[PDB]
This record gives sequence, C-alpha cells and structure tokens, in this order.
Amino acid sequence: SGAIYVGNYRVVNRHLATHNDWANLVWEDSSRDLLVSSTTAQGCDTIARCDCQTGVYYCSSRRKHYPVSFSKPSLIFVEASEYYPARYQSHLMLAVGHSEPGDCGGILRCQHGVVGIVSTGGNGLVGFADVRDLLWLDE
Ligand SMILES: CSc1nccnc1CC(=O)N1CCC[C@H](C(N)=O)C1
Ligand SMILES: [Zn+2]
Repeated sequence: SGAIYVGNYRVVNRHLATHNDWANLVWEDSSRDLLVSSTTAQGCDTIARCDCQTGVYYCSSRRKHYPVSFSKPSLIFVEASEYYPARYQSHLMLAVGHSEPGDCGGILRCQHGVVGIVSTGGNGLVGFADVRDLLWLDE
C-alpha cells in the first residue's frame, strides 16, 4: 500500500484504489496501473521532472529503503493477476531489487523528488509506474 500526495491530488495503484478514490476520480489508466483522486487537504510531495535512472525506493516487506538503477519508462509485458489479464503495462520502469504484492505503492525518489510508485515485481525484479510525465499534477 501507499500513495503520492501532491496539491489537491492523491496518486495510487489503480488496482488498490478505494470507493472514495473512485467517487472523487480525476484520471485513471488501467494500462499504467494508475488512478488519481481529489483531496480536500493539501499535499506536499514534490514530483521530479527529469530523466534520472537512479533513486531510492521503499520496500514495506523489508521495512527498508533500497538504492536502485532503473530502466526508462516503457511497455513491459506483465503476467495475468486477479486485477488484470495478461497485458503490456506502459510507463513501467524495472530495477533489480526485492518486492512482494503488499509492496505496491512504495515511493521511488531521486534527488529531484518523487519519480513513481511500486506497481509490479517478481524474480528479483521490481517495477515502478512512472509519474514524471504527469505535468498536470502541479497545475
Ligand atoms: C510489487 S508487486 C509483486 N511483487 C512480487 C511478486 N508479485 C507481485 C505482484 C504483481 O507484480 N502484480 C500484482 C498486482 C498487479 C500488478 C500490475 N501492475 O499489474 C502485478
Ligand atoms: Zn531525477
């Protein structure tokens, strides 16, 4: 679990969104596993606007942050699950690192701010749904 709070927005994994998230929906993309909902309270996370390929992510299944090198946002095939059939997930970045299903929502950050959130994993790999292209999160 976990979310990004920026301005009057809350960014979560779309497969983990609540009824509240859906009742206050701003935008969602099943292909990116992202959903943004509106909040009344003001959020203070800074979104990075960069092409960084190194950062630190939070791994709740280990209660630790880990430094990682990660690939460029791209279309990566993701196995069928209880939330989605077998498909390509766009805007996904992979890194060698530990993750488990409860790890989705952990933030990935570089020196510039929030890069994205844990969205996929398996076999010593961890996938992050990128948010740096969502320029509207700041306006
Ligand atoms: C950190 S998630 C994880 N980690 C290890 C093993 N398995 C997983 C599970 C996993 O990847 N998914 C299940 C939830 C929906 C995800 C998606 N974005 O389509 C795919
Ligand atoms: Zn950066």
